[PDB]
Amino acid sequence: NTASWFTALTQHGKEDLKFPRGQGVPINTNSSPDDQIGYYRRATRRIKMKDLSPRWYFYYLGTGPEAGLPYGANKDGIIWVATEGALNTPKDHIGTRNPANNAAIVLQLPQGTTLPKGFYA
Amino acid sequence: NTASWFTALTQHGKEDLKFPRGQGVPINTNSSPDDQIGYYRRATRRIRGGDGKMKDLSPRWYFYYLGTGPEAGLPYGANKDGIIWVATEGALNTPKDHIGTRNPANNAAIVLQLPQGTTLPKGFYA
DNA sequence: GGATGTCACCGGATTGTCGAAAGAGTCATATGACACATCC
DNA sequence: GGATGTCACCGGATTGTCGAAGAGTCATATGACACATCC
Ligand code: NA
Repeated sequence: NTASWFTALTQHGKEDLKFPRGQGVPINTNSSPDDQIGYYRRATRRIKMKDLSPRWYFYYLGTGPEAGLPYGANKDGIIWVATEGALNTPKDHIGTRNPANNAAIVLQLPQGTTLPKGFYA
Repeated sequence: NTASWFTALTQHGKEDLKFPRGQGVPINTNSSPDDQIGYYRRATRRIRGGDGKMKDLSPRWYFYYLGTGPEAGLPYGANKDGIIWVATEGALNTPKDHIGTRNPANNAAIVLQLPQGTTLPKGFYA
């Protein structure tokens, strides 16, 4: 169907995901500096029943479950990230991933990127 | 799909089935005096019993009206082993296609009975 | 030997029986009705 | 509530696995394959 292209950051703690002003965009050698902008969206799960650590999935701006929102729109579960010189345009030339055809890229960030307590690179 | 209208006469003895002239046509209340003519045909089968040895069973003679059955092609009297002919006094020598044979799916066999007095060989019983 | 059926136990197998949309071996999947759990 | 899946054991379920795509139970139905029977 539709996936985030970039695995997920797991929230082992209680604090939400947060990034300094130019940090948090997953590395993707197939993308350009213009594309480095998007959002993480939270998804939690309950599995005798137990809620599990939330997963934050990244989606480029204009794609995914919140493709309608513009950068900055305030909504719970949504946090926004951008690299300095990215353009505020929908990234339809990137879109989402079909897991049938494509495995997720293991999400890593440039060495130095600061994470909250409950998250690991 | 095609069978005899009647049950079979079982040959328990050694002599084949035989009838005096004018005897041996099975009773059938749906038939007319013109139809009372046909033949008995012999049928044997050998089964494997509990012994495991193969074994022949007493032969069965099945009646078929003239012009019907496995020997519908034969005319009355034709000499063939296993085939014997019978006819009543004033029967007609014509094929009995209006009687035909029986489909066991739609019709049970009539128990074969003969008019009381009919002479049978020994290995046969009314 | 070469096709066709595979139940019972020759009573009547050219039937009777237990079931049945009739047809009847074994054994391994396939289907389909039905229930509940899960996901949105 | 009203569609949709029923596996594993949350690693990655927004996947991986074993077997061949999809994954519950349970009752028949089918079909390939061997033997017995019938002609
Ligand atoms: Na004829």
